Amino acid sequence: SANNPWTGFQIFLSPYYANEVAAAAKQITDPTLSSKAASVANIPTFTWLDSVAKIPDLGTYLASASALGKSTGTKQLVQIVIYDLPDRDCAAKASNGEFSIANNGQANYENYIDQIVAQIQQFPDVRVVAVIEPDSLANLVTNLNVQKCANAKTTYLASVNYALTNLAKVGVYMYMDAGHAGWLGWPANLSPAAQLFTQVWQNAGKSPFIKGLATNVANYNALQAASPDPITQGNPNYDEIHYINALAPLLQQAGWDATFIVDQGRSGVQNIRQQWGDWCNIKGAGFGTRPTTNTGSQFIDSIVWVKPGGESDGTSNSSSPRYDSTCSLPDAAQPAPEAGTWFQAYFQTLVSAANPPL
Ligand SMILES: OC[C@@H]1[C@@H](O[C@@H]2O[C@H](CO)[C@@H](O)[C@H](O)[C@H]2O)[C@H](O)[C@@H](O)c2nccn21
Repeated sequence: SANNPWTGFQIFLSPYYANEVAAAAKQITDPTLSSKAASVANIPTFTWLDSVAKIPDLGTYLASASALGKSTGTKQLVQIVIYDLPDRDCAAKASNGEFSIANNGQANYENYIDQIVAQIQQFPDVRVVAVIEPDSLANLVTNLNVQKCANAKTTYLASVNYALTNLAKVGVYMYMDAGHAGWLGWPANLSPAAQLFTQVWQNAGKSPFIKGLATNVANYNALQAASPDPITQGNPNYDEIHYINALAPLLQQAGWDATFIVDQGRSGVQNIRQQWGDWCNIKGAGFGTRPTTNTGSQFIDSIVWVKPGGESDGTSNSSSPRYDSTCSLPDAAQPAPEAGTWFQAYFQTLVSAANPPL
């Protein structure tokens, strides 16, 4: 499209990830691996607003970015993830969150959005790009036989709509989560997905700040695979570029010339899964292609790092109420801590296995 949100801006580096990375690096014993690990803090990532507790820090990021831009002659861009739906993670347990549909969840979510909007409104000289609710709308394509997802459908749609409609009022550039090639990229899922995303876009008023979709968030697929990963058998869309090439024209035909961003933060190492659905702390992953607007596709505004490598996908402790057995598979690194918390050995492997090398 004409307007790529990243062009003309410097990305504000996540202080949250920088603090995790600095602490992680100083414990890595080899001087060279440690210096490579420390350098990860200079790679732009998305910072997740996975609870109301993260909102005050958003305010600090915006104010720090504003001052950094003034100090360096630049316009700054802050990258955030909106990730606090009620009944969050309807198809599994590892990422269940603080709000529930049964306890005023939609209303609580509105207030979460209102607090975020109130921060963003105070810093108009900082641009914000937001990924909207990973692992939400994609469940309403394929997972409606999951009763928790079926019962969450109206709330997910209403809450995502509230986020889109009200973040647009403060000029936030938005990419809605859209799963990955092995989820919505199956040919038969493309049209239902396009129909849903178009309905969501319509309900939110077709705002131009709603730029498009984010794919591969927290996943491990290639953008452009050298050869199909054997987990992809049966699906001609074996990587993210095939998925996006197939979905984007459907959105165009439906009236929305959407563009895309693609997570590659844990995509450096391919062919490390037994089943494509495997997702939890996949063993041996490496940091992938660095964020860039040189994407190789008309449809893709940026390669990005959305899931911050080193933060766990889920606990492997079967006593936890957030335990998903996907996290004890032979392709899951174990033992692993609760989703979102730091997993030091996994981070060190991501550094060691980075491709391209750090
Ligand atoms: O992608 C959204 C979440 C994600 O955890 C989420 O990661 C975020 C970034 O580290 C954290 O802020 C969250 O606390 C955590 O729940 C998992 O990494 C992924 O495997 C998954 N599967 C279902 C939900 N989720």
